[PDB]
Amino acid sequence: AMSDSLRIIFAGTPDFAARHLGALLSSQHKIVGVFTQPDRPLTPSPVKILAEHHGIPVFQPKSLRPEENQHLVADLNADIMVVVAYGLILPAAVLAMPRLGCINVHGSLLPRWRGAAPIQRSVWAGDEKTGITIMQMDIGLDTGAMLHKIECAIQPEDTSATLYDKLAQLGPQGLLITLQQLAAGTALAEVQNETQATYAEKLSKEEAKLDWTLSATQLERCIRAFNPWPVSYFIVDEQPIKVWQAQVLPAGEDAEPGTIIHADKHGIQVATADGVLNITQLQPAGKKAMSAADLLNSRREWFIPGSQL
Ligand code: MET
Repeated sequence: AMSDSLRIIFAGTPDFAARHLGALLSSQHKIVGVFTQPDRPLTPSPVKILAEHHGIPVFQPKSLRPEENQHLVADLNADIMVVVAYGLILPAAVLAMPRLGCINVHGSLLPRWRGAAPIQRSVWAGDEKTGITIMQMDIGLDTGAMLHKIECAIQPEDTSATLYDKLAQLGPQGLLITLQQLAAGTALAEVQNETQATYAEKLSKEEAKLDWTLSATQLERCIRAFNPWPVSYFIVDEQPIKVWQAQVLPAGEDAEPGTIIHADKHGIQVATADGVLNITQLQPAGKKAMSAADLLNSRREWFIPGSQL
C-alpha cells in the first residue's frame, strides 16, 4: 500500500546533516528549502554544497529569532521541518509554524546524552550501545518527546570517528521511517524520563591530557573518544605526545598512578588508579604516528621504568 509525500524544510550544517539531506533528496518527499549556517572562514557548509548541487533554495539567516526572518519559514508552505545538527535555535514561533511541527535527529538514545557531544561522550563513558533518536522538537534542549530510536553497539575499537560514520547511516533510516509514520498519522510520542537524562559536554584540549588517577579502562575509552579531536596526550620532557591506541591490562603489584612499569616493543605500561594502561601507538610533535618500539628506539630516556609521568 501507498506511502505519502511531505513538503519538508531541512535545516542542517555539517556532513552528518548532509547525509540526512541526501536521503531526503532520494525519497519521494519534497524538499522546499534548506536552512544552513552562514558561510564561515569563506567556506560553504557541506549541506549548502549538496543543496546547491541539487538546485534547492538555500537560506542562511544569522538568526531565526527576529520576527521577519520567520517569514522565510512561513512562505515555504511546508508540512514539516527536519533539523539535523543545524546549530541555531528555533524560537517557539518557528517551531509553531509547520503543520506537523519540527523534528530533530539526535546522535544518542535519549534521555541519555542530551547536548553537544553525544557520540564522543557515549564512547567516553563506555556505553555498550548508543544510537539515534528521532525527536519531536520543543522549547527545551533535547527534551522533546521521542518518536523513534535505533540502537548501535559500540565495538571495542570504535572511535568517535568510526561511530560517527555508523550513526550517519542509521539516522537517515530512522528519519525516513518516522516521516512515513507522521504522514500516515501512525506515530507515537514517548515522553523522556528526566531522571535518566545526562548531558554530553564538548571535548577540550584540557581534558585530553591523560589523567592517571582514572582507571586504565577509563583512559583507554578516552583515547578512543578523543579521536579525531582533541586526541589524548601526555607530557614527557616538556613535549606533548599524542596517544592513538592503548590497551587495558590487569592490576599487578601496587604502584603509584603515572609510574612507568615496563617499556618495550610490547608497549609502554603506565600505572593508573585501577589496572595498567599499555600505550601502543604514539605521536611526538612533528612526526608521523608510530609504535612504542619506534619511539623507544629513538628516546629510551623518556620512558625509563620506575619514573613517573
Ligand atoms: C542542531 S539543533 C539541535 C541540537 C541538539 N543538541 C540535537 O542535536 O539534538
